[PDB]
Amino acid sequence: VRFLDGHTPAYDLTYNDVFVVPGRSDVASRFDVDLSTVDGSGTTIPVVVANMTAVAGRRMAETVARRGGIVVLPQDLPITAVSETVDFVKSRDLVVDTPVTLSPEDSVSDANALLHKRAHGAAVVVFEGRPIGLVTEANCAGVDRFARVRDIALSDFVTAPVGTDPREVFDLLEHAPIDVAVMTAPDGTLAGVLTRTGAIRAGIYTPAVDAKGRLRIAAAVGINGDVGAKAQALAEAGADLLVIDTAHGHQAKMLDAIKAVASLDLGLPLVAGNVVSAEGTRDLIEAGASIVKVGVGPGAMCTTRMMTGVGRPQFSAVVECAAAARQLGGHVWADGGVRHPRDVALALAAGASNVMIGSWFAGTYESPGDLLFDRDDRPYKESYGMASKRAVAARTAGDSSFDRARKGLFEEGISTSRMSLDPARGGVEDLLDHITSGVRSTCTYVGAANLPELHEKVVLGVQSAAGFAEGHP
Amino acid sequence: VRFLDGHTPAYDLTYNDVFVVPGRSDVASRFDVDLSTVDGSGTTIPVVVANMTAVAGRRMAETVARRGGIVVLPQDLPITAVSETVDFVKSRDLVVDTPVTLSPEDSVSDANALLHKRAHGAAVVVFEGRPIGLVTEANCAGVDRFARVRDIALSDFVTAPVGTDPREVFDLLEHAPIDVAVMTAPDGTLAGVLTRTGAIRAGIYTPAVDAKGRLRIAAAVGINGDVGAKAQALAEAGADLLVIDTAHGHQAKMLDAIKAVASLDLGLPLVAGNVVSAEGTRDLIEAGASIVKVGVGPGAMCTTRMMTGVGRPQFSAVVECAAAARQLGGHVWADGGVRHPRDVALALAAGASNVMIGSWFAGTYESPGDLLFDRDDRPYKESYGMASKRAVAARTAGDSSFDRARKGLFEEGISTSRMSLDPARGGVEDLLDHITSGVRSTCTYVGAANLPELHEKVVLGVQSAAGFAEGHP
Amino acid sequence: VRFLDGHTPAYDLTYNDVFVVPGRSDVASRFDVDLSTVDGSGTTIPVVVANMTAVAGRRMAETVARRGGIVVLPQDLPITAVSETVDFVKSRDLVVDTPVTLSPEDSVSDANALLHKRAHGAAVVVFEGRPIGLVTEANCAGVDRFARVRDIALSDFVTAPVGTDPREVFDLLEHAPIDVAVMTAPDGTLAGVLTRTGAIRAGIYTPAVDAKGRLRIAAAVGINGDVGAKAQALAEAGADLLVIDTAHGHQAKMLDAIKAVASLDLGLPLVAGNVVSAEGTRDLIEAGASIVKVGVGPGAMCTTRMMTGVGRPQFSAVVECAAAARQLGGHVWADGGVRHPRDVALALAAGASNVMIGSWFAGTYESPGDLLFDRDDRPYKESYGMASKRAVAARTAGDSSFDRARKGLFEEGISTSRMSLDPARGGVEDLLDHITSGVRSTCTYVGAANLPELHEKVVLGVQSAAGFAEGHP
Amino acid sequence: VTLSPEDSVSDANALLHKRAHGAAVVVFEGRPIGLVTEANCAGVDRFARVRDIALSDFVTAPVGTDPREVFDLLEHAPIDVAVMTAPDGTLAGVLTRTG
Ligand SMILES: NC(=O)c1ccc[n+]([C@@H]2O[C@H](COP(=O)([O-])OP(=O)(O)OC[C@H]3O[C@@H](n4cnc5c(N)ncnc54)[C@H](OP(=O)(O)O)[C@@H]3O)[C@@H](O)[C@H]2O)c1
Ligand SMILES: NC(=O)c1ccc[n+]([C@@H]2O[C@H](COP(=O)([O-])OP(=O)(O)OC[C@H]3O[C@@H](n4cnc5c(N)ncnc54)[C@H](OP(=O)(O)O)[C@@H]3O)[C@@H](O)[C@H]2O)c1
Ligand SMILES: *c1nc2c(ncn2[C@@H]2O[C@H](COP(=O)(O)O)[C@@H](O)[C@H]2O)c(=O)[nH]1
Ligand SMILES: *c1nc2c(ncn2[C@@H]2O[C@H](COP(=O)(O)O)[C@@H](O)[C@H]2O)c(=O)[nH]1
Ligand SMILES: *c1nc2c(ncn2[C@@H]2O[C@H](COP(=O)(O)O)[C@@H](O)[C@H]2O)c(=O)[nH]1
Ligand SMILES: O=c1[nH]cnc2c1ncn2[C@@H]1O[C@H](COP(=O)(O)O)[C@@H](O)[C@H]1O
Ligand SMILES: O=c1[nH]cnc2c1ncn2[C@@H]1O[C@H](COP(=O)(O)O)[C@@H](O)[C@H]1O
Ligand SMILES: O=c1[nH]cnc2c1ncn2[C@@H]1O[C@H](COP(=O)(O)O)[C@@H](O)[C@H]1O
Ligand SMILES: O=c1[nH]cnc2c1ncn2[C@@H]1O[C@H](COP(=O)(O)O)[C@@H](O)[C@H]1O
Repeated sequence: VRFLDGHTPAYDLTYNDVFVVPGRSDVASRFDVDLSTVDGSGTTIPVVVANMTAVAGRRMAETVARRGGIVVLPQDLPITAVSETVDFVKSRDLVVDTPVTLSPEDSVSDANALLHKRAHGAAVVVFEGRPIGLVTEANCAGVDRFARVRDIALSDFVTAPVGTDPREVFDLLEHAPIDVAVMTAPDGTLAGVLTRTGAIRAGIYTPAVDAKGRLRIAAAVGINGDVGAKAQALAEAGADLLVIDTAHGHQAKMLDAIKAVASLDLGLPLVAGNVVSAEGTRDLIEAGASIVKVGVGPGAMCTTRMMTGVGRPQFSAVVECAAAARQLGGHVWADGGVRHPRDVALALAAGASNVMIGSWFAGTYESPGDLLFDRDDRPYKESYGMASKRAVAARTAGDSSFDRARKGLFEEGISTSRMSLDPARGGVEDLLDHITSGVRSTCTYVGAANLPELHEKVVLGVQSAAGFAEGHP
Repeated sequence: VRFLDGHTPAYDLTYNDVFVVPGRSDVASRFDVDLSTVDGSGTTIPVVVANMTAVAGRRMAETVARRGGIVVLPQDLPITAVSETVDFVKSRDLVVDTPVTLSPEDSVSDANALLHKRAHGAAVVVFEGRPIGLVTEANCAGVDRFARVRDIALSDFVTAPVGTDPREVFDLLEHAPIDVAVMTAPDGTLAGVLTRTGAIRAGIYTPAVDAKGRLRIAAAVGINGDVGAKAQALAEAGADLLVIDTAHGHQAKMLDAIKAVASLDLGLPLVAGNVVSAEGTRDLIEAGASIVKVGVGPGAMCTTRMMTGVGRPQFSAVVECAAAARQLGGHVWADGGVRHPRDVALALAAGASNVMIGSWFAGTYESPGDLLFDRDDRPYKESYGMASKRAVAARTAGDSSFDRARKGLFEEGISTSRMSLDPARGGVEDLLDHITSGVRSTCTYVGAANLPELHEKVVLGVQSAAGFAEGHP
Repeated sequence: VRFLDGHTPAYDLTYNDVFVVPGRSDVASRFDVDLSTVDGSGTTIPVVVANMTAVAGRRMAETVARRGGIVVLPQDLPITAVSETVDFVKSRDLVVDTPVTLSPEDSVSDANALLHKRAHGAAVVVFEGRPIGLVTEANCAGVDRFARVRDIALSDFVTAPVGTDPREVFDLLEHAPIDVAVMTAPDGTLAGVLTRTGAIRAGIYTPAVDAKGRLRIAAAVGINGDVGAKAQALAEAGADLLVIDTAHGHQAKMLDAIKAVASLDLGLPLVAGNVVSAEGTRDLIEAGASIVKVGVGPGAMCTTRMMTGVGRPQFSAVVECAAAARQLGGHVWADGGVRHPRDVALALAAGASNVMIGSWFAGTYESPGDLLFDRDDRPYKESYGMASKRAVAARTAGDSSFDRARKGLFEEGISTSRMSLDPARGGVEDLLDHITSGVRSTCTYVGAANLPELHEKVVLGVQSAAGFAEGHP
Repeated sequence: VTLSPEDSVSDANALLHKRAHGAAVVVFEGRPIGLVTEANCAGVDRFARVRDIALSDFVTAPVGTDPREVFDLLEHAPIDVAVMTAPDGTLAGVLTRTG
C-alpha cells in the first residue's frame, strides 16, 4: 500500500487513524464496480458474517447469501442442527425470499411476534402449502392476543408465478396496498414472496452459489477434540468453506488442527485465525490454510485488550498480514471492529479479501435473537461474545460442576449488549445496501473497477483525531 | 508556507491542528487591511456562499454581494428561476437594502412571519409603490392573526432621499423610535431602507459589482447532461462566474465538462471541483479551469468520510492544492468545514484565494428556509446536503420509480440539520462582521496589509489537541 | 532546559503536554526553598496579578503584596484613582491586615454584604477610629435588613497592641470564639486585624516592599495616546514597576512606546508585551524593556485563537522567549492560561522569572467584583477580558456613537464568565498557599533551593493525553 | 422613600419596596433633587453611591395642586411619580396617577 509522503507514524493505526485520497478515475458509475472476491469464498460482495451464535442463524444465512455474502455457522452448533440449516439454505430460491408463514389457527399473539423474523412487513397465511391471506402489523393492532389469524387476515393479495421477471413484479406492486407479491408454484403452492425492494436488489446483487446453483454457507470448528472428524462431518453436511477459529491462532494446537484438516483433503477453502502478525500469517498458511483470519481484540464484544493488553490496531494488522499472505499466494479476512462502511472499505484497501462482521448484524430482523424493546419503545436485540460466561456456560454444560467452576476463571467477552435496530431500515439487507454503496463509492474515488484494483491503486494518509472529526457523523 | 523548525508531522493537518505565529507588523489599524481577492471572482471580502439550496437564495445573494461576497446559485435551479433571481440581484441598490414590504390588506399573521426574511426588524407598508407605514414585531404582539396590517401599522417614520450620505442617515436615526430610515425616490416611491448598522457597513464593505456597476452573482452547473448548453444559458442569463461542481472532481466526466465549457469561450471565471490532490488540481486547470474548488469530506452536511473513508484533512489539502494551482497561475477555493473565523483565516494562510461557506449561513434570516423554533423557543433553520435523500428526491423527481429506487442506494449527505440563529445577531451580515474582523486581525498579527501578503508572510506551527484547547471557545 | 532523550516532538507544547522528572536532592525541607525572583520586580513569590479590571483592585493589591506578589493596576484606571489606590497600599501595615469596618449606624443589610470583601470572617465596628465590637455572618442571620449594626455586634473581642509577635497572637486566639485579634495603636485607635492563619503566613511569606519599606504596586499603560506622559504620571504617583501592554506586542507602535518611556529614565523596571517569538523578545528588549510579557491567546477570557488562529502553545512560547531574553540579560513573564499550581511550576521551569495570573484570582473575596450566588447558592464572581465588548464600552464611552459603532466590529474577549469561589478557601491567600506549596515541592523534586536552580537543574519530558490523565484530577 | 446621595445602591435597592410608588426621592437639604427606580440600580455595583444613578429629571408640582391636573401631568411621564413640593421648595411627598 502507498501512503502520502512523510506519513510514517511511530505507532500502529486503526481504521480511525487513516483516510483514502481520491485519484484519477474513469469509472463512470458506481454500479460499474465489480465487488466479487478472489479468495475462493465464492462471495460476490466482500462481506462475511461472523461465527457468532447471536448473529449466524438460518434466516441470516439465507438472506445474506442471496445478496452475495456468506454466513459462518458457529462451532457450538450440533451436527444435526448444522445439517438441517444447510439443507434449508440450499433449498432456497435465488430470487424469491422465504416469508413468515402462519396457520389460520395461529393466535394473533404469535402472528405479531413472528412478523419481525423477516423484513417483509407481512406474513403469508398458508393452508396445506397454499397461500390464503396476508397478515401485517396493522391487522394485529388492537385485536385480542388470542383471536385467530383467520379473523384478521387480508383475503386479497397480489400473486405471480415463480420465475416471473423481477422487473415486472416491481411494476405489479406499484399501486398494491401491500408491498408483497406472493410467488406461487405451477400447482398453486407457496414458493415465497418478493417485495419492490427485493426486486430491485435482484438486479443489483448476485447470489453466492455453489457448483450446483444453491446458496453458499460456511461452518466453523474449534481446535479442541477431534478436529479432523468434526471438519469431515461439516464437509459431508454440505458446508462450502471451513473456518478453524480460536482466540490465539498462533499456538501449536492450532497448527496441528490445520494439518489434521488439510491432510483429509476435503477440497474446500480453509480459513484459520486469529493472528495479527506476519509470522503467524505465514505459519498458518504453511500449516495448510489458504485464508488467514486477522484480528485480536477489535471485536465489539471483546474484553481481551483490557484483560491482557494483547492486541493490535486492526488496520496495521491487516496491512502487515495481507502482505505476508500475498507473498505465499494466500488471502486475509479482516475480522472485528466494523462499525461503519468506511471500516469495510479501509480493510479492503489494506489488502483483505473479505471482511467479517459480527455484532453490527445482530441488530437486524434476520438475526437469531428475539426482538426486544426498551422503556422508550426503541427496538433492539442482544449480542454477546463467544468467549463470555454466557457462551462458555452453554458450550460446557456437559462438564462437572468442579470443572465448570475452575474454567469460570477466564472470561474475555461480554455476556450481554444492546444492539439497536434502525427504526426505518431494520433489515440486514438494508445494512448491506449501506455497506456496499460506500465500498462502491470508495472504488470510484480511487479509480478502481474491482477489489484487486482497489488495493493496487489506493493511496492512504494518516490523520489526527481532529482529522477523523471532519465531516458529519 | 513556512512552518516552525521541526514541525513536520507524520500526518495531514486540519484547521484545529495548526496555529499562526505573529510577526513584526507596521499595519497601524485593522481597518487598513485590504481584503480584496485576486482570483477574478470580484469579491472584496474572501467569502463565497456555497451552491446549496438551503443557503443560496436571492435574499442571500443580494445581501452578501452588497458586502463584498458572492453567492453561487445551486445547479438544481431552473433557468427561468435563475434569470428571475439574477435580474432581481442586478437591480438592487449598492447602499440601500431591500426591505420586507407589506400591503395594508395583508394579515397580521403574514406580517409576523414575513418580518424574519430580513434583519431590519421592521417591514414597510406600501400602497402603489409608496411607503405609508412601518410594522415591527412589537406591533403584532397580541393582535388577532387575521386583523389587517393597517390596524397596527406605525404611521410616522423617518424618510430620506436615495443618494443621501450614509453618515447623515446614521445621525438621523440616533433618537428615532425605530432604527429604520425609509429611502425614497424623487417621485416618492420606495427605494429601500437603511439602518444605523447598515450605514456603518456602507463605509466598511465595498460592494462586489460587475462592469455595469451591478451586484455580482454566480451560478453552478453539474457534469451530467449537456454541460455546454447549460453553461451558456447561465452565462446569457447574467452570471458573473460559473462553478462546475461534483463530489469526485477528478474523473473523466469532469474533465470533459470543463473542456466543453472552456471551448465555448464565455469570458467568465471557471471554477471546478472538488479535489484534494496536487495532481487533481493540475488536471482541472489544464482542462480549462481558472479556479479549483478544494474539499472532499469536511462539509458539515457530508457523510462521505464515514461512508467511504475518502477525504483529506482540509488544511493540508488546501496547502498542497494552492501551491499546485499557483505554479500554473491558477487559484484555489477552500470549500467546506468552516465553523469559526479562524478557519477562514487559516485557509487564506494556506494559500486559498477564497473561502466557500455553506451550513454556517443557513442559520440566518436571509437564507431561503423558513424560521423555526424548538421546544425551548430557540430560533433555528434547516440545513441539508446536496447529495442527501431529500435533495436527490427533488433533483430526480421526474424519473421512473424503478430508476429512483436504484439511485436510492447512494446517500452521502444528511437530509436535515438544525442550525441555530444567534438570538442577538441573527443576520448574515453579523456573521460577515464576525468573520472579516477575525481575518483583519490575523493580517495585522502577521504584518500583512492584504491577502497576498498574508500567504507570503505567515509562519505556522503544529499543535496537539491540548494546544487547541488553550483559550475560551 | 534539558529534555529526556528523543523527546523532540514535531509540534509545540502546552503545560499539559509536559512533565518534570525528579532528580537527586539534598533540600531537606520544602520550607528551605527560596521563592524570591531576580527580575527586578521585587516579588518574593513568583506571582504577579494581571492588569485586569475584574481582578486588580486595591484590596487585591494590598493582600498579595503583603504575601510577596505584586498587582498591576489596569491601564483604564484614571490617574486620580491610581494615586488614591497607591497611597492606600503604601500606608498598609506589613503584618496586620485591613479589616472591613462598620459604623454602628450602618444597616445589617450593608454589614452582611460588606463582610465578604475580606476573608477574615468578621468586620470591626468602629467609632471615631477605635474598635467597639465585631460583626460576623452569624450575627446577621435572621435579623431585619434595616436593623442597625449596634443591635447585633459582639461587645467583647480579643485586643492586642500593634507590633506584638505574631507567634503570641496565634496563642491568644487558641480559645477565642472569633478567630480575629483586633490590633490597636498606642492611643487605642484601630490598626487592623490578625487571624490565626494570618499570623502563620507572616512567618512564611515575606512582604514585597519598596526602598522605604512600603508594599509594592505596579501599573499598566497602553500604547495609544501620549505613552510617555502617561508613564511619567504613573511613576510620580508611586508605581514600582511599569507594564506597557497590548495584544500584538510585536508592532511598530509598541516599539515606539517602549523607547518613549525608556528615554524618560524613570528608574523603574519596564515590562512590555505580549509576544511569543524570540524575534519579538529581542526587539522589545532592544527598544528598552527589561522584562518581556509572553502569551498570545492562552488567557481564559480570550477568544483570539478562535477569531484569528493566531497564538502559540504557552510552554513552548515561554521556553523560546526566555532563552532569547537571557542572552540579552533580560527576563520573561509567563502571562495567561494558569489553572493549577503545575502551570506556575512549569512556567518557571521553562525559564520565566514571574508568572502572571488573571481570571483564577477573580473568584476570591479580595477581587473588586461583587460576590454573587447561582440558583444552587454556590458563590461565584464575574470575570471578563480587557478586549471584550464590556471592557471597550467603558474604555471608549467618551467617543462619538459613530466611532463606537465602527469599533464594535472587533471583539477578542468574552464579556462575562462565572468564576466559582472554593466554599472553604475563598481567599486569594488560600490560592497563594495552594500555588506556592506546589512550586516549593517542584523545587525539592528537582533538587533546587531557589528559582534560578529550578530552571538550571530541571529535566523535562513529553507525554500524550493519556500521560496527563495519570493521577487524580 | 427618601435617600441621601451618600446612601449605597444596596440600601437604595432594598428600601424601594417599603412603598408602592416604585421610585425613591433623593433629597439634599430637604429638597428633591433626583429619583431612583429599580431600573436605575440594575447592574450597578452594590456599594456605589446613590448620586451615581439618580435621575435628575422628574415631574414636580406644588402641594395643594388639584389631583386631576397632577394626573394629567404624568400621562406621558417616564416615571409615574410626581414630586410634590412645599412653597419653600422642600419635599412635601409624592403623588402617583392612581394616587
Ligand atoms: N465536496 C464533497 O465532498 C461532496 C460530497 C458529496 C456531495 N457533494 C455535493 O453534491 C452535489 C452533486 O451531487 P453528486 O456529488 O452526487 O454529483 P452529481 O453531479 O449529481 O453526479 C455525479 C456523477 O458522477 C458519478 N460518480 C462516479 N463516482 C462517483 C462518486 N464516488 N460519488 C459521486 N458520484 C460519482 C455519478 O454516477 P453514479 O451515481 O451512477 O455513480 C453521477 O453520474 C454538489 O453540490 C456537490 O458539492 C459534495
Ligand atoms: N495577550 C493576548 O493574547 C490579548 C489578546 C487580546 C486582548 N488582550 C488585552 O487587551 C488589552 C488591550 O487591548 P488591545 O489589545 O485591543 O490594545 P489597545 O491598546 O486597546 O489597542 C491596540 C492598538 O493596536 C492596533 N492593532 C493592530 N493590530 C491589532 C491586533 N491584531 N489586535 C489588536 N489591536 C491591534 C489597534 O488598532 P485597531 O483597533 O484600529 O486595529 C489599536 O490602535 C490588554 O489588557 C491586553 O492584555 C490581550
Ligand atoms: C473477543 N472477541 C470475540 C468474542 N466473540 C467473538 N469475537 C470476535 O469478534 C468478531 C466480531 O467482531 P464485531 O466487532 O462484533 O464485528 C468475531 O468474528 C470474533 O473474531 C469474544 O468473546 N471476545
Ligand atoms: C457532502 N458534502 C456536501 C454535500 N452537499 C454539499 N457539500 C459540500 O459541503 C460544502 C459546505 O460545507 P459547510 O461545512 O456546510 O460550509 C459545500 O460547498 C459542498 O462542497 C453533501 O451532501 N455531502
Ligand atoms: C484575550 N486575552 C486577554 C484579554 N484580557 C486579558 N487577556 C490576557 O489574559 C491574561 C490572563 O489570563 P488568565 O488565563 O485569565 O490568567 C492577561 O494577563 C492578558 O494577557 C482579552 O480580552 N482577550
Ligand atoms: O414462518 C414461521 N412460521 C411459524 N413459526 C416460525 C416461523 N419462523 C420461525 N418460526 C418459529 O420460530 C422458531 C425459531 O426460528 P429462528 O429464529 O428462525 O431459528 C422456529 O423453530 C419456529 O418454531
Ligand atoms: O417583502 C415581501 N413581501 C411579501 N411577500 C414576500 C416578501 N418577501 C418574500 N415574500 C414571499 O415569500 C416567498 C419566498 O421568498 P424567498 O424566501 O425570498 O424566496 C415569495 O415568493 C413571496 O411570496
Ligand atoms: O470596610 C469597609 N467599610 C465600609 N464600606 C466599605 C468598606 N470596604 C469597601 N467599602 C465600600 O465598597 C466600595 C468599593 O470598595 P472596593 O470593592 O474595595 O473598591 C467603597 O467605595 C465603599 O463604599
Ligand atoms: O425612606 C426611607 N429612607 C431611609 N431609610 C428608611 C426609609 N424608610 C425606612 N427606612 C429604614 O428602615 C427602618 C425600618 O422602617 P419601617 O419598616 O418603616 O419601620 C427605619 O428605621 C429606617 O432605618
